[PDB]
Amino acid sequence: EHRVLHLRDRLDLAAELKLLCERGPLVRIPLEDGSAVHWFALGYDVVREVLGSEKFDKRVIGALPGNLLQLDPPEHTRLRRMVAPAYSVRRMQALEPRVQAIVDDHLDTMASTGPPVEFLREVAGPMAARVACEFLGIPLDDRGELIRLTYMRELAARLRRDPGDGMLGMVARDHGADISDEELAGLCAVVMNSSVEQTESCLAAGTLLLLEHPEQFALLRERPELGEQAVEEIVRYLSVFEGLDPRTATEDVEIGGQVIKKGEAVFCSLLAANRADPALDGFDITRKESRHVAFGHGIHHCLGAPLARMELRIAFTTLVSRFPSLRTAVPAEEIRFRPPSSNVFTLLELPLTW
Ligand code: HEM
Repeated sequence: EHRVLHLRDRLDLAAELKLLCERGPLVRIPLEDGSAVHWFALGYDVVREVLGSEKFDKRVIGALPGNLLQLDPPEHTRLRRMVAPAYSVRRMQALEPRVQAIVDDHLDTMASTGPPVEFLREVAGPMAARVACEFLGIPLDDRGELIRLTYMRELAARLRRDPGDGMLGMVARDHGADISDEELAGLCAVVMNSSVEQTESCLAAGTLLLLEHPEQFALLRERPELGEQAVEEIVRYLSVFEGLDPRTATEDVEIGGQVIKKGEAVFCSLLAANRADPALDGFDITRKESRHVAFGHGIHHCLGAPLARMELRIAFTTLVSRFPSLRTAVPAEEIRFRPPSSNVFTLLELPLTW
């Protein structure tokens, strides 16, 4: 439902979706059957206003333990507080060199296998999955099978008995009794499944985006210090996480000048908020600060953004440096993108040569 919020022209918005955004940053959508009233939050400020408000929950409208996205306060707060330290700046700094080496491992395989390569399946996917295992602290003997399968309750209970390194070891060590096997397995699942999906798509589609702007491909090679800026601009432009689960108002609340009634559901379009403003939409990695909501906002703000930002920075900076002659093996116009859907936005394959 609301398929219009996912209509794209390759990487850009479809004219049908652009026309919808012209109806204002907040659009009232009464269902034809009269069963409910829905809202589209299409603007940067409105999306942030909706997602920051405490007067919305994430009820199901007309469930896995450890899935933070399906919890509201106070239970959401309880679980997020236990896992949040795994993403501290000190955690990411200690992890960076090991992530760099994993990225280098996969670009080593790439340069040795020789061209061409299907970048999505053969590089981006394995890279994101391997970085995920390292962050989680998966034992090396389990990573091969854990990746192929994406068992979990079995893996979670065992690691919980003998806590090791990574996020799962930290949680089990500091909150052993407060988190169950199923909840710990759920934390690991979200990281290995949706998180990898979104990260691998940024790696692949982001590479294509850089290739379609060769002046910036080289610029990031000349000036690797733009990496952090480039990541923000890439996730903004891609918007692989296009739309969010509905937020239902728990009471009458005024948003963007209009009154959202209790019980009405609001659908935030990160795609539209990140891309609808033609002024300053061009892809430009020299932008020192991007206006985007690709990682969400509020209490549900992407808990893995620190890892995602670091992994993508390392991946893109090392890629342009080790493969300055990189190019699509087919005309970029022939790349296939997944048809509109609530699923993560991604291309179907990315054949590359160099
Ligand atoms: C390092 C890889 C990633 C990890 C570990 C990760 C972990 C999560 C977690 C734990 C949540 C739940 C937050 C909560 O409800 O409290 C989440 C939701 C989200 N993630 Fe991912 N994520 C990852 C890659 C991404 C990337 C690359 C993006 C950017 C497109 C992303 C955009 C989101 C957004 C926007 C939400 C919030 C959805 C909503 O508000 O309904 N994530 N992620």
